[PDB]
Amino acid sequence: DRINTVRGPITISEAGFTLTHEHICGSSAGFLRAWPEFFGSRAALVEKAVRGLRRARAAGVRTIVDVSTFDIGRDVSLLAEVSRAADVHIVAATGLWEDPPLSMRLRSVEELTQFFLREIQYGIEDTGIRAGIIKVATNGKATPFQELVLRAAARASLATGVPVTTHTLASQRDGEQQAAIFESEGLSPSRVCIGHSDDTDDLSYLTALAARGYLIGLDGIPHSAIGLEDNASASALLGNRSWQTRALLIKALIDQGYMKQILVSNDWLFGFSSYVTNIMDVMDSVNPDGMAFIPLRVIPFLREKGVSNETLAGITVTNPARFLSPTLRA
Amino acid sequence: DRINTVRGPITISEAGFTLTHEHICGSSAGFLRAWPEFFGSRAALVEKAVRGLRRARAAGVRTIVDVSTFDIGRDVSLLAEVSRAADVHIVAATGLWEDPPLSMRLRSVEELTQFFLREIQYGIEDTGIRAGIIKVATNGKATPFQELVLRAAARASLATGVPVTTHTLASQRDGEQQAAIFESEGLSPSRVCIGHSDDTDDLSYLTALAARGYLIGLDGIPHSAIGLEDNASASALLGNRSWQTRALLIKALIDQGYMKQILVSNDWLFGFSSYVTNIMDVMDSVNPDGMAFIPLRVIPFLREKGVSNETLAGITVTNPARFLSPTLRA
Ligand SMILES: CCC1(C)CCCCC1
Ligand SMILES: CCC1(C)CCCCC1
Ligand SMILES: OC1(O)C=CCC=C1
Ligand SMILES: OC1(O)C=CCC=C1
Ligand SMILES: [Zn+2]
Ligand SMILES: [Zn+2]
Ligand SMILES: [Zn+2]
Ligand SMILES: [Zn+2]
Repeated sequence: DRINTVRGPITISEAGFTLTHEHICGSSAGFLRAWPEFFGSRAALVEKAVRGLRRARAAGVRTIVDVSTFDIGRDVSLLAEVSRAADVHIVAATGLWEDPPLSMRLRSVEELTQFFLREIQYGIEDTGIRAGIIKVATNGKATPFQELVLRAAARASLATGVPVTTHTLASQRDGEQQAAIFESEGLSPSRVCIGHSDDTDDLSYLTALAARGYLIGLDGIPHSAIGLEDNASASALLGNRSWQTRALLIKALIDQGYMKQILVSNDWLFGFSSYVTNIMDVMDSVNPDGMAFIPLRVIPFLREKGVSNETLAGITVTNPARFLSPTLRA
Repeated sequence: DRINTVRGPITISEAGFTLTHEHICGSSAGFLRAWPEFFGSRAALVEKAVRGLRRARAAGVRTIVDVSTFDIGRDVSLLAEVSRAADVHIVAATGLWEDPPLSMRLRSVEELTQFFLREIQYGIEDTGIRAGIIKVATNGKATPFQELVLRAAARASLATGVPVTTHTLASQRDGEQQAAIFESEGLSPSRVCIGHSDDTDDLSYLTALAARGYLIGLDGIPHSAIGLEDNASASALLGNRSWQTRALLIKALIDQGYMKQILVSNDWLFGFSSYVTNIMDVMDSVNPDGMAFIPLRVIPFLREKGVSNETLAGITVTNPARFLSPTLRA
């Protein structure tokens, strides 16, 4: 009946329109503290994030789930500052992404479970802010350590009811192996979102996940390098499929009976240090709406394609609330 | 005429007996903040470090160089606390070790130079504490990013006079490639210590470095897994050569005319999270003297083998002061 945010517990009704996969800043552990000038300044990053979240709020967004883990350089004090200034709830994450340092990579499944439970049940470092979601990652076949991370995420979710959300290399159908590992630990698919699923057009893969009960994260809708002439790094990151192609996967899954299992987001950021320099400028030129892209551009697009207002409100309000509200079976 | 420590500038005379390659805690960026229970508690780690440094001080140590970089999880506030409580000077490091995160690995040589200069000239994150040494690393042939790190370290040293110290895989003769890269940037070998050089018995490699003017870091004297029955992880980390074999390399280089180029240390730690769990307990059982091993065991051993007190005072007092005092040519 309560979801943990960076400003404390909120009721399910208070979450409202929720973007389920976003980042204030995509970075690395300790990086913002040690080199704030990379972002201009910490204050410039804060100001940019507050302006972006205020524009998202004006477009109807009420909550974002920041799926930055320890190794994305999640700074919950930064999230709290931006959340207060913008009047947008922010749910923080535990888990591990694709860049864990040695002190994480050498840990056992039991040790990792203790760490994820610390961040859900006690607090993130000394802040008392508790995570409301567990983020994990693979890029193709899981490494041995990533198998431990997936298992520890399942154990933390089974103890607390907090859901799991994943990064995939969708072209390698990673959700299949992720699901197998989660289910081997006894985790309900209703507690799991297989993310970056809009990176693929393979309906057999997407429906195989949805048929088992997984939530499907169509979370990078504005990610596209179409019309970026000869930018190899942006093309590799964003892909060559249009935002319309990605958005039509929302309609595709609705038409197959999976409206209650779709989660939609932008996978946007206000700073981004874990990729090439100036990538944030390139991304902002592609999508000047930032996190407001979903309500301002995707929702009207889907309405014109015949999707109802009621169905889209279910996807953007009802589904995130059911996903985020702690439970063992949703 | 001044060396930066975690408590401010000290004179060259104040450095005294100096251990040139040590760690308060071998960790990862942000790890101690996010999971202090891994070490029991932060307070337990502090107490262990203070007791260890007090025993080292009683044995004659006056300064240690903590060569923990950003990616070793260097916490300069922790170093300052331990330094004040133990009455032992601590020099902090900038640079990058073998575990840089994506936000570092994607940077250019110019960006890395700015970061190293920030930590030498301005301060480490918001503390105002300035680094007195630059630490870099290879493990075999340098990766493309490690080549950039080595070049940026050379540029930072050329601008400031602060020396460079290295991690090597000594069996692969890494010092040869490190030297070639440093010299391509114009760095004087007198500003560089090639570390972990006691990991090898190859006198042709060691004398080739010393003949060019490099300082030779015989920095892991107590590291040995001899007498550890069937501990594969400790054997892989510590090696099967005795501490006496390592210590005799000090005499070997003295006998070849290189007494002024030898730097000696323990490469000890009080916490260690970047390796297998409980490694600190294994290491403490091998060497209960910790950082006091050099003065309590190595110095008397070398005296019995015929090395003079004057020569050993030159190695432990004069050489570190010449190395650490900022200059372009020492
Ligand atoms: C029948 C699928 C549906 C028209 C339901 C109402 C929202 C839009 C999709
Ligand atoms: C001649 C080498 C030397 C005996 C000099 C004094 C210190 C010990 C070594
Ligand atoms: O994996 C990601 O969602 C994280 C940050 C950026 C881009 C992609
Ligand atoms: O490379 C090292 O010196 C760092 C920490 C530990 C062990 C070795
Ligand atoms: Zn991702
Ligand atoms: Zn993301
Ligand atoms: Zn090393
Ligand atoms: Zn070391």
